[PDB]
Amino acid sequence: SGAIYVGNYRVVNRHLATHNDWANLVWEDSSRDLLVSSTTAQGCDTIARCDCQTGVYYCSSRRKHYPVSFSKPSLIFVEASEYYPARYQSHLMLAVGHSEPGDCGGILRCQHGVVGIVSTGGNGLVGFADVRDLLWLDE
Ligand SMILES: COc1ccccc1[C@@H](OC)C(=O)N1CCC[C@H](C(N)=O)C1
Ligand SMILES: [Zn+2]
Repeated sequence: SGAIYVGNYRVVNRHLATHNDWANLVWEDSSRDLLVSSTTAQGCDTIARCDCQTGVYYCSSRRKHYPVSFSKPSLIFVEASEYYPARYQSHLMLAVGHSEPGDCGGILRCQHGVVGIVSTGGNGLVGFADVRDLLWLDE
């Protein structure tokens, strides 16, 4: 679990969004595993606007942060799960690192701010849904 809070928006994994997230829906994209809902309280986070390929992410299944080198956002095949059919997930960045069910929502950050959130795992890999292209989150 986990979310990004920026301005009057909350960014979560689409497959973990709550009834309240859906009742206050701003935008969602099943192909990216993202959903953004509106909030009344002002958010605590700032979004990176950069091309960094190194950063640090929080891994809840280890209660630790790990440094990673990750690929540029791209279209990557993801195996079927209880949440999605087998499909290509877009705007996804892969890295070598630990991730298991329960780790989705952990934040990936670089020196400029929030880059994205954990969205895929297994096989000693961790995949992050990029949010750096969502410029409207900042206004
Ligand atoms: C049960 O899923 C897993 C199985 C083995 C290892 C890892 C997972 C789980 O790692 C977080 C994962 O990758 N996904 C489940 C949730 C939806 C994710 C997606 N389609 O963006 C895919
Ligand atoms: Zn950066």
